[PDB]
Amino acid sequence: VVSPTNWAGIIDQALAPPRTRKSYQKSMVSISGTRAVIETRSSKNIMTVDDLMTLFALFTLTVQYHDPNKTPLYITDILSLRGKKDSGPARDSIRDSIDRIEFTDFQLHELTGRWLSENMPEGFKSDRFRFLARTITASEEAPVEGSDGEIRIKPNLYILVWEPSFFEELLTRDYFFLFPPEILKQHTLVFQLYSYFRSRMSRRHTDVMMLSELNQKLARNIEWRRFSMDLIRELRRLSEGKGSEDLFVVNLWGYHLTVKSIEEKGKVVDYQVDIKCDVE
Amino acid sequence: FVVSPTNWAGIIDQALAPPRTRKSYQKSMVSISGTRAVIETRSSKNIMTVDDLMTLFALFTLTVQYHDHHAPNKTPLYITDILSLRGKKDSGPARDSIRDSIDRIEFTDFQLHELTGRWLSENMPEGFKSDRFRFLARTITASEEAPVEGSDGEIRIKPNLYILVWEPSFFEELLTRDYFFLFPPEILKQHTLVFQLYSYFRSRMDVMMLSELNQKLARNIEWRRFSMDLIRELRRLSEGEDLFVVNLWGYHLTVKSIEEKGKVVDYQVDIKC
Repeated sequence: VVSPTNWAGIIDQALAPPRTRKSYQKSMVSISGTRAVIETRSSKNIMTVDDLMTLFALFTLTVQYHDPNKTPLYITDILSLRGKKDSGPARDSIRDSIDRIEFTDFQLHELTGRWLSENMPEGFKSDRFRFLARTITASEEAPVEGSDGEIRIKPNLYILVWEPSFFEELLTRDYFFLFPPEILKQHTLVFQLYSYFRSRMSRRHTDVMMLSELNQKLARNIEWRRFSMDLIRELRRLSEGKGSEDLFVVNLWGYHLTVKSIEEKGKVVDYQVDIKCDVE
Repeated sequence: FVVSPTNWAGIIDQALAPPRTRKSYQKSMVSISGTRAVIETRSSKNIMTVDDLMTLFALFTLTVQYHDHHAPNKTPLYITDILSLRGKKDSGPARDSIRDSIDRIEFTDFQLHELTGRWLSENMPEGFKSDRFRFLARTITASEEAPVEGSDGEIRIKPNLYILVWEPSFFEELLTRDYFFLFPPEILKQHTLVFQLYSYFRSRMDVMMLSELNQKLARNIEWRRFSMDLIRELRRLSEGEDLFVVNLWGYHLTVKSIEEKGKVVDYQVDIKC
């Protein structure tokens, strides 16, 4: 459905903003040069961008186990792979993340579409999919009704049936989905930044971008003064004193970034991001 | 998998909304083996209603048909094959009604919560099992005219071809225990209450009372109407008030009324074969 290089492009615009409770969201996107709208629905709340890291933790544990579309996953393994203090509220936060993933539906409508598809020579293609086709869950205490009257459960083991097409891709194109276990422990914007590079920096040794374009390729819907302000703060604390306000370096797990601020009439209007790929 | 062929009328039929109803949630009690279980039904839009059972089983036969004229979990379905198998004259409003049925099936999610027990793989000393599932894992759909933004501001589409990815476990079960899910092409054209009766028989299969069939089929409608409706739909399928037979496509029924103080208080149903 979703190609692995298109992931940061299309799927990330289909998720809700962080800490946001939505049941629906519509977004315009581009692949194949073609206009397409993607819809995200849930009977509960849709996946937010903060769930990408629990989702990619599930990816890692799936491929590891199978080294048969049934996969058992212990919530303590998710908490450690995500660098979470085994707690009560922390178990519950992972559970809410996996829940939002389970019940989120994505529907991709091609718009300048027009293909030979069958009898229809100029068709309109839509693809509705879900990451998990079925979840079996073992809890330690009894199902309880919540405040709203619907059942609440607290799993500690999960049995995952991934969507068939994605499941064989998750094992075939295995490289596009297995991330360093520490990248799964970062803030959302660093995770989003690293993921864009795994696509962009294929068949490239070095390359230079502007943070304004990283604002476009990563988070079109967030204004500059907070995309830049946010991504710099997280990039600076991953820099460990290696630089000043106007220059710092950071080793984004193989991608070596050099972040130079750009100044016009004394104020900071952009940032140069120089990338150098330590082939590992 | 979860809903076996013996459990179908028990678990799935109670989990759907009543007809003519638009719901986003519904909770229901079921019995697997005498152990308590709750089933939850959710949709972002409306949940599958019992009137959708026939469209769902129309999808079942066409799925099994395709792969016997040819296991690969990708299946194409033309809306006209569905429209005819359900005996609907190809129309506009009729092709849109099938589209809505398939829509409710797509987005309806089922969650089965076991309530007592049960037994232990290990560090779960009295575990509690829940199963969340959806009939279709993925749908690819081809329309002839363009997506429009609708009344709600969200996209409306008018498909004529559907490519179905069934849930993996159910897809092999739809081919393993294949005999159950394959129905007579005329059963898919009847009223809901008749279809529910025929489906119950393939699970139960004998002598039954219409009073208990009222519980096994539609616990939520009181006898006064369940019998009046079902005894009418059954009589329109026969030739010949207190005694009649009807050949429910393989199950031949003999329906004897029970009379007490001049009025009819129940019905005995003999069933062969």
